[PDB]
Amino acid sequence: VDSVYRTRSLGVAAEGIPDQYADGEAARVWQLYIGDTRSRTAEYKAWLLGLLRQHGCHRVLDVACGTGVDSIMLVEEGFSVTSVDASDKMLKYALKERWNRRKEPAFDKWVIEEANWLTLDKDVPAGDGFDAVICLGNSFAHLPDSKGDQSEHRLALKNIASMVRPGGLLVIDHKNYDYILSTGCAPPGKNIYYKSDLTKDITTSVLTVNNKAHMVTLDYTVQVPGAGRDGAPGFSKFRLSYYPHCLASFTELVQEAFGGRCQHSVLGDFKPYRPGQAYVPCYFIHVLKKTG
Amino acid sequence: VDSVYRTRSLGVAAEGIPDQYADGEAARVWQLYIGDTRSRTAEYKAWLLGLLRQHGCHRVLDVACGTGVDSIMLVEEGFSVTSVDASDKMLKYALKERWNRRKEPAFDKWVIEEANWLTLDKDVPAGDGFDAVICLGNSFAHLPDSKGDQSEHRLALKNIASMVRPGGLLVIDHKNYDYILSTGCAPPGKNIYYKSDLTKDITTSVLTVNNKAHMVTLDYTVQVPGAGRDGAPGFSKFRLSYYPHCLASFTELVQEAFGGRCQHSVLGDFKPYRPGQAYVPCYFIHVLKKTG
Repeated sequence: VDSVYRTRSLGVAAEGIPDQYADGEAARVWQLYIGDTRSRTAEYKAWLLGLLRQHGCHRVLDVACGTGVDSIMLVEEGFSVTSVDASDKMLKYALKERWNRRKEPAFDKWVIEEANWLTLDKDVPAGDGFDAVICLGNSFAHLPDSKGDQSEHRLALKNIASMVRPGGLLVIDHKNYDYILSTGCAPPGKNIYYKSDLTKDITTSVLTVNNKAHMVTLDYTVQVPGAGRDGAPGFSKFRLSYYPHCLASFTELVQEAFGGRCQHSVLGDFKPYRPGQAYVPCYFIHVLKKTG
Repeated sequence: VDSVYRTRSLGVAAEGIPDQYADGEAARVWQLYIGDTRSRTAEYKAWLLGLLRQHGCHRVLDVACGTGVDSIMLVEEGFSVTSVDASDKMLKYALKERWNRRKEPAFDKWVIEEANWLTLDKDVPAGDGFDAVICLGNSFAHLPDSKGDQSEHRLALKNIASMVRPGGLLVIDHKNYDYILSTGCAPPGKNIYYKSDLTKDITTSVLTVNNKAHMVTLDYTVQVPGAGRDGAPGFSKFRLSYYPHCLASFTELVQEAFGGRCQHSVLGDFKPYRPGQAYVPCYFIHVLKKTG
């Protein structure tokens, strides 16, 4: 036959040698990428803090921690936060931050942990619920639909919802895939959350299995500052995929997660959304309120 | 042609989803395996602590941190220690322990950083050197000879040595590859450090290139306690490779890293070594004292 011998198994680490793909060209630009979004937007900060304060939230759970840039702000703003994520490569940056400022009492009380949406109920002790559960940055769209039926989407949505205490809040969002799906393109640097100081080009690939949109793959071509010769920049790339969530479908899913027992409202970008409005938002934000 | 479309780039992470190979069957037995090595050996604790105290060492650098079991020992014993490693998947465990015990004065002062033997001098601020520099556990063997000439072994050995202040010590080991190379079989469960509680079989593969032993691959078949039916255990495997370092060759390599200006002495499983000796050591430990 034609066997294939491997030095070490995929997923195994060894002392003294960098992990498997921690050094590729793609991993390098990606790190530059995830660091280009920390400069929070004034609109964003004002909006989120106002919604939380207007509802008297103190206990909040960030279920899309990432590098922790959203949770750090809350921690600073005085909230009592527990941040979780399923990615270790991203958590690592958050853990680094908590250790550095471990001297500030608020950062000592910051709880960062590992968890999955699919098993959230068993990875995090809900207690009696969290005043507010957040999932911003279009992070829910990272979860693909392997089974064909959005069952996994529902299991995760149900798990996340269950972390909200009655009267509590769930602030979850998604990019406007209605526009991207009909347009076939995802505009670069439109983030309402963090002003990106990195230049990039985006190639959008949409995959339609039978007549159903199944995936939107984005190929980022990041211009890196001084990688060319005489100061000129270089250009490297990486790819990331998302599930194309449309407002109507999503609106249905998130409500079904609350058993219908909830108060739902969707924001345009940060301002109210009304169907047919002249304004085409880049992100749709759903703030739900566990009625029961 | 035949192009291949990937969901996301190799090395890139995404918020809500687990990293690339974090869940493979191999990464799950490997996790269990590295956890089965923490029960330090009284012989090991006694030998290492004595050698350190006897030489009046206080500032120690562990360049093969891993899960930090060697360093945790020193941190507890009162030493001033800084631990580095190039693996993020391993460091993750050391960082976790340091945080869980950050309330104990010693663990708060423990420095855990990322570094690579190849760039050691630029990743770690030597200052005026470390009293002792350790690289135990047969970890140097993890570094392969990619270029054919052991240039990378030499560059990593020179960068490490450079971290040893004059009058300082360097404690680095390697398995008896002489024995393994001749016997073609690496015995399982011969660890002089950390008795193991896990049962496992090992298939040894030696690759000789143009008559020069180039590498040793170990396929571990671990018996997992109760993954079978009625209490019955399961069997899973993973693989890890090493560079077969022979005593004579390594002895010349590690001395030249000090430019000859050193006091070399090799131990065989913590007790002195003399060729032809009836006792076949499982590990060869080299203790070098920086003379110049």
